[PDB]
Amino acid sequence: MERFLLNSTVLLYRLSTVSLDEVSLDERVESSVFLAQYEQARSLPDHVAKSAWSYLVQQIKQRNMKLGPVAILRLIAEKFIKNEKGGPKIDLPMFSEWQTLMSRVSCLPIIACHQVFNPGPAYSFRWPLYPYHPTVEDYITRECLHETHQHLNGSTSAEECWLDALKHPEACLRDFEKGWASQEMKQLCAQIDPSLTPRIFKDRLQIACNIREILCRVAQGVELPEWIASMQNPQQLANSTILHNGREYGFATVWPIDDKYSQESEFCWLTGLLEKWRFNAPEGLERLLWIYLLIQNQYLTLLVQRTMTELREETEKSYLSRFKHAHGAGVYSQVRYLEGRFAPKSDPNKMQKLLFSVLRGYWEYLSAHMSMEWVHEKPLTISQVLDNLELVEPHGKCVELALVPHFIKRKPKNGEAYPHALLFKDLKNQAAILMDMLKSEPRLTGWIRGVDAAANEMHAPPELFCPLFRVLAKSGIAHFTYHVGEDFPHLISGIRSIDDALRFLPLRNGDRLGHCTAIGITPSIWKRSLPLSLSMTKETRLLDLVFIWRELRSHPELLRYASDAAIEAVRLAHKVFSLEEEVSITTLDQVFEMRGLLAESEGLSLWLEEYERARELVKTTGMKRPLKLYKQWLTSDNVRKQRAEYVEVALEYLPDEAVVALQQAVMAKMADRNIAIECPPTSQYRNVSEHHIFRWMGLPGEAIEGDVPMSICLGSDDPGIFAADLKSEFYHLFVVLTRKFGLSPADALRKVAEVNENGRIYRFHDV
Amino acid sequence: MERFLLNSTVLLYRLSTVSLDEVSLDERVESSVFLAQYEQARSLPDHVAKSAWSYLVQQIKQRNMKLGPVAILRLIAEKFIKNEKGGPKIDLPMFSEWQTLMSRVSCLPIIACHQVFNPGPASQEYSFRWPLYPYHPTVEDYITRECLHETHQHLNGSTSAEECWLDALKHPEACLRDFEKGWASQEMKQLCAQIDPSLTPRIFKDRLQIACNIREILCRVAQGVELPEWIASMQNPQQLANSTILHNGREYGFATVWPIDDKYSQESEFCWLTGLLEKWRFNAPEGLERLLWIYLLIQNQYLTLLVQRTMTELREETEKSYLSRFKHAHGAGVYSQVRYLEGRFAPKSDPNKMQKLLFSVLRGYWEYLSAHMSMEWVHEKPLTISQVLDNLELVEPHGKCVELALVPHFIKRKPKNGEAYPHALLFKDLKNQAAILMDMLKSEPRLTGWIRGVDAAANEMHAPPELFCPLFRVLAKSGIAHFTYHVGEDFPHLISGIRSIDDALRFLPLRNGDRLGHCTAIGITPSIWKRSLPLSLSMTKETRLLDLVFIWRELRSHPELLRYASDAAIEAVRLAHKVFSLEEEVSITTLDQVFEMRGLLAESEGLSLWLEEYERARELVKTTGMKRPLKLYKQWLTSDNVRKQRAEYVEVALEYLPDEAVVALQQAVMAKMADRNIAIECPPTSQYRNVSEHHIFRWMGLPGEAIEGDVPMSICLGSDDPGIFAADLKSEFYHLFVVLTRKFGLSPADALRKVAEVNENGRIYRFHDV
Ligand SMILES: [Zn+2]
Ligand SMILES: [Zn+2]
Repeated sequence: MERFLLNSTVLLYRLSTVSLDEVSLDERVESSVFLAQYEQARSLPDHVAKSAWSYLVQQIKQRNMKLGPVAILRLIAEKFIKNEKGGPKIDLPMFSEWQTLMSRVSCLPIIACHQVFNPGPAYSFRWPLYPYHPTVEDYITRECLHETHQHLNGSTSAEECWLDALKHPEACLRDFEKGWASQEMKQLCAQIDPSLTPRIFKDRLQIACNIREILCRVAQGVELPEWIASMQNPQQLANSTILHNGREYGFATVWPIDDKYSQESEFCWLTGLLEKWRFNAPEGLERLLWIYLLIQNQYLTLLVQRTMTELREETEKSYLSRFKHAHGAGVYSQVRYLEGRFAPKSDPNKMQKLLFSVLRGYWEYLSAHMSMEWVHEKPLTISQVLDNLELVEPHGKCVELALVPHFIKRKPKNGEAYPHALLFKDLKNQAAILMDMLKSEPRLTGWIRGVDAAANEMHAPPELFCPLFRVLAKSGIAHFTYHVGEDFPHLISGIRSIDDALRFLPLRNGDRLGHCTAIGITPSIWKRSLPLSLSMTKETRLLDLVFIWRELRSHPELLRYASDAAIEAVRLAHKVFSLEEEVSITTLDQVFEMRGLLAESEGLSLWLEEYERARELVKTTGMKRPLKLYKQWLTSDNVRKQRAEYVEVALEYLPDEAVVALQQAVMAKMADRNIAIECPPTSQYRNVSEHHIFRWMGLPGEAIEGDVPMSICLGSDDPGIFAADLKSEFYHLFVVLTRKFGLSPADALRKVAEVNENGRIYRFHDV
Repeated sequence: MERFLLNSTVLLYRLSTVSLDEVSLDERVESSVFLAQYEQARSLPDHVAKSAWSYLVQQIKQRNMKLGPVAILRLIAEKFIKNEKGGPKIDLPMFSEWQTLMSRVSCLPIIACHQVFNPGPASQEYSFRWPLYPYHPTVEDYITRECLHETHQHLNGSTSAEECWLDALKHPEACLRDFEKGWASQEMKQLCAQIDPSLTPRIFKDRLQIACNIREILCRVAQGVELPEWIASMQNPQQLANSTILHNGREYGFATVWPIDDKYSQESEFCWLTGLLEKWRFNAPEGLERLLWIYLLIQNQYLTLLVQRTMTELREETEKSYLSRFKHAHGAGVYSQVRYLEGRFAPKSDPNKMQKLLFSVLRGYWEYLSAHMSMEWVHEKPLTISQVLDNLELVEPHGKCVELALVPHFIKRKPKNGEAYPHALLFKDLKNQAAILMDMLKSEPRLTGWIRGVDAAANEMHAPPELFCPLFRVLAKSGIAHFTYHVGEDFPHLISGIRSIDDALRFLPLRNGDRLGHCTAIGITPSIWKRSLPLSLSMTKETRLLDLVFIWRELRSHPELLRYASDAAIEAVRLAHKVFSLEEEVSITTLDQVFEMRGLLAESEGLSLWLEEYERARELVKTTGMKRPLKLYKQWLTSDNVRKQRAEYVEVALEYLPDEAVVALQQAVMAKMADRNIAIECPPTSQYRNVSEHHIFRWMGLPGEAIEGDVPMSICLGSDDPGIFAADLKSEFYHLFVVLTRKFGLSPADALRKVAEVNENGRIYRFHDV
């Protein structure tokens, strides 16, 4: 119940609107807590919450504390954090609950409270907090961890974004406004905080900054400036100055550290504040701290559930911190092979800019861990940085960087020559910039290893990126990645998407796909709160039917489903194409195997190959009707409208057995082509023990009879947590395996280590 | 996605605040739909909702309809309702979804839309009937042959929540009075905030008035009467919050003439809605369609609030609500669908009010019987309970009509801040109510043939079963056969619920053939009981100590659970050490002795018909060896320190006992229940995603749901669904049949056998006079 006192819209609104001298707010903190719990965790049976709150008040009163941030943080810290061996650590039995808490609350206040009220032996702040197990620590020391999936909030944890926003409040406000005009965002803001708006966003950021300044004053114990008396209502802090009597006083003060917005500075200030408030605290200032914590947690929730603030990460600072953080606190790095994913810029200048920043941050990180003749002691250009980096040997002391540009897929627009024409364009320009960079500096092929296409699945199919990936392969880009199976209108649709990626993308031996959740999630736990009928687009429906037919043709036990899929596919094609003649499932298959062709090749230097790739097709005398049908599929306005049309499909359209058969067919294809799956920990899972990673790892009770191993790799990407790490996810998997599956530490370590080593085996780094 | 357009706080607020001539509200209906879906069904993965809404707009546009109540109702009706055999029915494959929908939307508009846009043969004059059932010849034949038996009907009075809407419209100021007197209560403020944040009594009143005014206006257009002139002044739905509209200087009332004498009846509502939809068959004015939308939204919001929850109930103290109850329990045929009906009512603390309620119930029953049999009735117009009983003595149990068995409640309330012993004032109020009941039974001995049972319902945690034992014993002697007591419904822990059921068994005077209640604690599995629960649950120290003692008692003899028994004993001794502030040593044996005396009346000897249990403690105080248990129990009852420690809270791990141990405790309680031949009334009800996970199937012994060491327990049926509008015993019977046939693969015959066994348990364990 402690999380609802640190993350609550109702509590924030109430505390920020009433005066600072109101006193006696217990009734209201309690009511707001129940509202927050109903809004967030609805399934609590309405009396467990009452009892938990009663126990919380009982603990506070017995320990002679007041309901407030200090007491809540103390309780959380005593319950989760200790001291063991080196620095604070989390209980092994409590790590899962700690992760769930981290999805709502920031860890820095809790660690400050632990350092104040239960310090270890007579610490530099480090996030996140890990558990301790000698087997896991020895394995990490010996083999190190390998990162293959880091693309969530840029590549930094959401917790430094709070301080970045406080540093650039007007950049953050600019981004929020430019994106609040977007519907997606209005809906998200309403779902988190109904009455948010950009104006209260700005006011909350300013209130947080002013509260931070005031509480820094009391943390240092400096004289409580006089204008504090005029401060009566927290809304007064929404502004850059306070008016006491005629005068306008600023909230700024002096800070010890040069960077006052750094997490070290935040930790120092919080530790000092809690040390001064060890025994008690003023009610008003404690409420100010409460409001600051609530604002921070609300901002982090909004951020995790989501260009410019990202542009501000285009210096050799965010990347240097990234590499220093991937490296542990020891001499030898915790992370050996790091894949760094960045959005490619449409401006050659901005692209050169981003890449110079990344490479120079990496070089500085290396210079802080090895001493050598660096040629250019102060590199200024990518060429100089590469001259520096050529001297670095893969000894294994530090991280080894492999850069992977993204490709963001956007939804098709109202009017274009063919679907995703403008998107394919923008991708073309980005790829052109990348290829010109690789040309003008061939050595950049040793650091740019891979083109990943992330973003929403439904916005662009895999077949759209095939020409781009082929051209990049020739421009010198080894290894390809493509997000598949993450979000799908239907499980069959996701499995079909993975199969299309396999049979259309130029994935070679050792390449990695992505999440591939559609072939890991079971049909049993995929339809748990879903409506009995799901609506999809006609194009996806037809492609799914064709895929079902293709995969269940040879299955003696599923021939009925294959035949029904064929019949439905022919029918749906009959309207989608407005065909008068008869089209068989065979010719439908022929039509849909040509999706990998470039649209503007021959049916609508390095690009020449796939400009003429269609000529072979148009040469084959028997490929008439597939060709004309595909041209209708691409250009015909009627066919495009019918493609965007929607149709309903039953949830049990195919039985669990048939869905598992399709999943296992895709599994077999993946194993045959030796394609790995980067699986980070992520809606339908109540508990982490239901995650499909365990099915893939082959745990008894989770693996299905006809499953095939698939070379799972690890990735540090948790959509809804603050301050996550590769070590954190490794420890989470270890804890789940040891406690929920009963595996011994050695067996659990073997299972997690196999995935981790898959990261190294299927790394994109230059050998 | 159609439910979010008929039940949505955001949509209601938006539609009721913007002007009636705004036009083009699709963007906003869509946004509000997504907000409503996030608030209600959060687990939809944020794109299934987008796609469903896109398909909905596609259907509306293709069928040339406008986004509005008419289109939504038409879609729902085509999707769920048909015509088969007699009247409209629901698909067998669609009945589960229809029930889930009924938890949010009222069925009357949908049935009106079905009757308008897809009527059955024009030979069966359709009279509106709720609820809509599926059709299966096996189930219908079974119902015709054996009839259905009701053993649990105490939820919203005893009527469906859907007639309460019209009752509120009939008595808006009674409903407003109740809402205000109860909005001062915290429980209620929290509930109102959780349903509609900015509800307040004032907007409650305004919404009721808006609904009434919209009903009047739409009745005018349903009859097609001249659209009175003041409609032009009506520009903003908030104008309808008031009893009159001001056009130019004048104040015009919204009332009009209605065909039927009772304009607030469900027949009148159905007629008006059918006429309105017939007139709007092809199109509708945007403003009036929005008024209908607002009316539907207000009705659904009110029903949601009502189902999730004295005076409006007092207004059910005439021989009308009970007559309708009996007519509804009786089907539309000559022979009643329901054979043995148990009627549960709250006993009044005023002898006048109690006589009043009972005369109303008995006279309603007599009128219902008079409408189905012709006989010499002695008093053609009974005025007193004696005359009604003279009438009813002539009725033979032929089986044509319902047979009534009345069961007074006993509402348990939380203990108050200061009293002699816990629940002293509650035990008092129960004492006065029981005294009134006994004086009634005296002054009319024939009332023992109609008052058969004293049930104690209400919240479990507010009063333990041991508090009602003296009351039940005294009532048993006053002539009250059969006893009932709600147990296992809500518990801080599963062990606590199982312990509560065991305490009810070993303390209440439950004889052979008695029924307990829900008893969910011994039906819900430990696997699906901890699914969204925190790893630590906090309880009171008294419950913790009693649970530890119960664990020890039940796992003493279990060779595989001796470790858990020993740990429970040790923890019990420890917790007793502070709770009692004891300096000496107290063993688990003497703790058991202390806690077996909870059935004693507090004010017997340690603090006419009551004489027996006033002296029941004398035997205890006579036993020379019962010293330390007695003094310890006296400390437990009176000591302020012990009472504060009892109210204290302590945390218990969710996996304090393994699933195996919890199942062992459940099966021990099962064996006790089977040995004492105590039945369980199980109505359909938080941790179940789908109905197939309900514990009724475990009790019925379905493969995959029953556990190895389970014991059959004589489950009876009850029509009590906490979160549905317009539910029935037939509806629940059909729901069980559908689940058994579709989700468990059982043939119609096997499913009918399984449901029929529970239904027949209702008759076997009936409280009716033989
Ligand atoms: Zn990803
Ligand atoms: Zn009940």
